[PDB]
Amino acid sequence: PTIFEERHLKYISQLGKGNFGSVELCRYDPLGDNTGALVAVKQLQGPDQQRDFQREIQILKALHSDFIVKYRGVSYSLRLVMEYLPSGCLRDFLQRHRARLDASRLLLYSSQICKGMEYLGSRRCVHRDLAARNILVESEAHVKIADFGLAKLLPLDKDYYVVREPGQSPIFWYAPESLSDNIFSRQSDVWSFGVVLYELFTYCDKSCSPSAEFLRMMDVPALSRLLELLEEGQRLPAPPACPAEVHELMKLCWAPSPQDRPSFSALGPQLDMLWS
Ligand SMILES: *C(=N)N[C@H]1CCc2ccc(-c3ncnc4[nH]cc(-c5ccccc5)c34)cc21
Repeated sequence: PTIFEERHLKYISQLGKGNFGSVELCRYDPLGDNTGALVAVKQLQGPDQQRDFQREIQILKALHSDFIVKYRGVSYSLRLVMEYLPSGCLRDFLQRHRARLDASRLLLYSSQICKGMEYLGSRRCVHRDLAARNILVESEAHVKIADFGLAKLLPLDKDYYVVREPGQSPIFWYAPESLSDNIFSRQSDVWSFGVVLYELFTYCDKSCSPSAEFLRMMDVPALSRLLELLEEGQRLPAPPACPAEVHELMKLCWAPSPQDRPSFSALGPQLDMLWS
């Protein structure tokens, strides 16, 4: 079942557009009667790009967690086939359901994302793009981490990596060491996780989003302006009505030095205690 024939993948619509890729909603319909299952299909639109896409497929196929989007297979590598979660990403879900979801529910999502991240860390996988737009909703009480387009495996003898060119992602989720020196690690994923906790507790309201709020708080360019703000110790403010303990955890995720941030394994029990 891990080999999907191209002729049987029926295009429905666009789910997203990446760096040099796209994700489409397709129906895998071998019977041709519209009764087949819906799937999310990623494809490249370059020899390095092809190598990186094959790397992504190999990473996702080797991840088995209730908190990581499921790999289904490949089509010939021409396309990466994943499960489709019709509730879509957490960012939009929170905006739609804000008046229904309480602090307990946000802590449950936080705990699930943390468990997914502890698991990725155990596989020596740096995600590099953790954000509420990349977290999917399986059900009202179950979320999963998605978007492995920038994920990288750490070699056995090195706990970080350096990128030659600065990143192309919206800058507001990057750890200071990534902004300054293009260094990524499981500890920079912890920094981004703190921003995801911020997103959850603001219900992804656009008016106090990481972009809107950092830009408001901010000749010198935006990247350098953000790095200056962060280096001064300025941070995103506690979301409206945020539990104090939750804001304290965000601040720990945003410790200036990566070695001072808590690990996902240390955050996990703290989030579970707050949820209980
Ligand atoms: C929120 N609006 N999230 C969007 C932004 C981009 C994008 C792409 C794909 C999905 C998506 N939705 C449902 N089911 C999915 N299964 C896998 C993916 C996926 C694949 C690659 C990167 C991210 C997400 C799914 C949602 C959104």
